[PDB]
Amino acid sequence: SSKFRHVFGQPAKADQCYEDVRVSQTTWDSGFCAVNPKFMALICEASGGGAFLVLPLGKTGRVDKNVPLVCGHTAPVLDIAWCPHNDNVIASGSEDCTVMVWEIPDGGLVLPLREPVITLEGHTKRVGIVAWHPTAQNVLLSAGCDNVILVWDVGTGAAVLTLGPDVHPDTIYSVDWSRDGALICTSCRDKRVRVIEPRKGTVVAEKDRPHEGTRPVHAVFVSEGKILTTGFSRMSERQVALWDTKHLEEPLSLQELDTSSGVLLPFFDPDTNIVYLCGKGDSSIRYFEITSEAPFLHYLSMFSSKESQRGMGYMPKRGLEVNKCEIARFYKLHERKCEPIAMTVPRKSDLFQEDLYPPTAGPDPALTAEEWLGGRDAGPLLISLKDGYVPPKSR
Repeated sequence: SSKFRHVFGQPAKADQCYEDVRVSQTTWDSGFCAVNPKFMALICEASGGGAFLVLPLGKTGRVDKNVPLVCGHTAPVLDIAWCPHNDNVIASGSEDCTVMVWEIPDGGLVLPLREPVITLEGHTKRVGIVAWHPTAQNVLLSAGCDNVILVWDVGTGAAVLTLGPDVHPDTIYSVDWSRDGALICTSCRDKRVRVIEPRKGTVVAEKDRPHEGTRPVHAVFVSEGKILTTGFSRMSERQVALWDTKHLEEPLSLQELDTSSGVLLPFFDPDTNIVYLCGKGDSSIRYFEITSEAPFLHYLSMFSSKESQRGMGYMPKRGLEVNKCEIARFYKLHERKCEPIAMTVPRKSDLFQEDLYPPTAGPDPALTAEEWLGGRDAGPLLISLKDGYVPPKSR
């Protein structure tokens, strides 16, 4: 058995969830919840603009109806993402066509936050994808319904790269940065998954029609030289496929799951080679392991529940209870509640479990924006999760 075969989900008790939250009812295939070691954020239902909630992680229990929110946007927020290099900075993309970057005080909001640090204006339609660069300071990608990808230097406010509708002629379903941020992987409604070096726009690999169905495909980078997709058969059977980007003629493995209409969002953990799959409308979270042993993609198990998810966040490693063998933590949105679900490896030790917790991508950038734009690549600067290792301060 995999060392991860008996990984299991454990929902937090009511006193450790966040209750009575006005979760956004907008129909959109993003997570709607973004969390980091300091804060939980989720997108709110707002009828006169855009808003999302940010709370210190410790502020569990019922949320006051008059809680201060992050506002500024003039139409519904579609996507939120925390900066991997600063636990106080979050970006939001909105139906108002802007991306706004916010700084959150330690201790959380005292008053509504209405003015962002910077507003990034350039999309001409709603912005439903934001993604921070994993290794280069201040670099942020957005993709809008104008089918344009912009890359921004948030330190200057400038749009520094543009991939136009000649690159993605139809809706962009997903964009993922590679481990070192030297590439992006995009999945498009024109049924092509592209691996692109975004500084020059070079398409270095492309898979035409990874799935036969008419519903969306999402794609992520996984272990080196490999990508994973979720999609549908012609008859709407949901599927997960693992691909070798050097040999895209057929997948390394294609696995049929069930028959739903819900889009499965993949979450890949490089530290364990586990991929989790969760879709809006489902009550379950499936997980697989990726190995170099054929058939390469291996099913592990599934977390089951009685409640359908309306969104899902995912805690960075620095937020996990390493001493309790927690290897992931999901933040599940359902109805008016945000519910943490620990993913745990059943072990019993007082010692730091090195095999479960290799050094992990840390909060200090490996490159400046200008260094990266000038063509330098670098993997993330790694840190130890062991008690006693103090993470770098954010810039």
